[PDB]
Amino acid sequence: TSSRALPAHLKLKYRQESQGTEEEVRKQDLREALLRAEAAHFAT
RNA sequence: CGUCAAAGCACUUUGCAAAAGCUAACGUAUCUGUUUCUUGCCUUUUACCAGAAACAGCCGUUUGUAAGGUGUGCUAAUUUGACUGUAUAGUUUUUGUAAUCU
Ligand SMILES: [Mg+2]
Repeated sequence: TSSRALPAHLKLKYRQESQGTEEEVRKQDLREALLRAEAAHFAT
């Protein structure tokens, strides 16, 4: 109907294996990782 | 060419589905549009300039399959596939050095 209403980007992208899917974040331990990263930045 | 098998066959209309897997012309051809950037010309918008990225559209192509049409056939025609396919008594196999007994 209009130029900007034409079909475009018909394929929705999903997070892949290494991009941080729900499974990987659920398996991961975010608390300890956050603590190590905070300590590492403090070290500088 | 031959044997066997199943399929009517040749041309054609329409529907449905698919088309890179091992780097490669579905198309030895070739247009347009949108978004986000960087540019050109620029008094403001459309229309624009010419490069990129990500997306789409249109003109076409191929294959499979389903249902039909035309012309010829089923008192045969053609097509597709498969095949460990050929002679021959005259020494290297299939027209017998056999029987005899031990
Ligand atoms: Mg004004």
